[PDB]
Amino acid sequence: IVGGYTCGANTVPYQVSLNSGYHFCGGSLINSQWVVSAAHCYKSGIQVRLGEDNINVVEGNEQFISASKSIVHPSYNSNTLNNDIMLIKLKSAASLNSRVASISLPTSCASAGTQCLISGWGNTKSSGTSYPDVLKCLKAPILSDSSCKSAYPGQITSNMFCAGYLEGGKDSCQGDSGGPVVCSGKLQGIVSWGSGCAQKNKPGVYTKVCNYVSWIKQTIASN
Ligand SMILES: NC1=NCc2ccccc21
Ligand SMILES: [Ca+2]
Repeated sequence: IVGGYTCGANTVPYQVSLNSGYHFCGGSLINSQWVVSAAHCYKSGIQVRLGEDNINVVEGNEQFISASKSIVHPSYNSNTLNNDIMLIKLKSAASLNSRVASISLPTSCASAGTQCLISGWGNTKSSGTSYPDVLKCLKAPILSDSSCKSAYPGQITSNMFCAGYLEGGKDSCQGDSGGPVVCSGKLQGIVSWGSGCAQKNKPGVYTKVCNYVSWIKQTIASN
């Protein structure tokens, strides 16, 4: 997250870190046994880490649970990033509490202008690299479809939305992929892609979770 703020320990209780020896992506806990992330985060050997604040320190509220299975969306295209969503099942259910909690799926798609909370452990620099270790947060509005398409001609599908600031300075970044965009207490987006980080006229692009609620629910119900 570039241009954000330190969230505060365990203030984003649905935020998970995906670890394969190291943090490589975020995710969102949507029930005691399932995490939503980005399809481009897929790999084998995933451990889901819940209750994290500093991802390099065991502070006392963590739960580390290996994945039993991953399900990439059947229509994910890794070239276009269309349908950049996957589900990860935990081998055992997390113990839910005030610091490890699921985030509701949306009932409706959120509109341009709605404020959202974007969070992650990704790079905090638009030039160069620095990783923050504690969770960073950014409040940002959803942008209109027309301004998203104008920013990224030929690249925005009906399964994507932009959020952030056309002036730049505040955005998600590498290492935030797969993490949450929460608006009005519902998971509306997944951190997906952008051209650089926090650059002018290149806002962040997010998977449009409301298009996937039926797939998520049906997949969980049978897996
Ligand atoms: N918003 C983003 N700009 C670059 C990037 C990489 C990975 C995830 C999100 C972004
Ligand atoms: Ca920790």
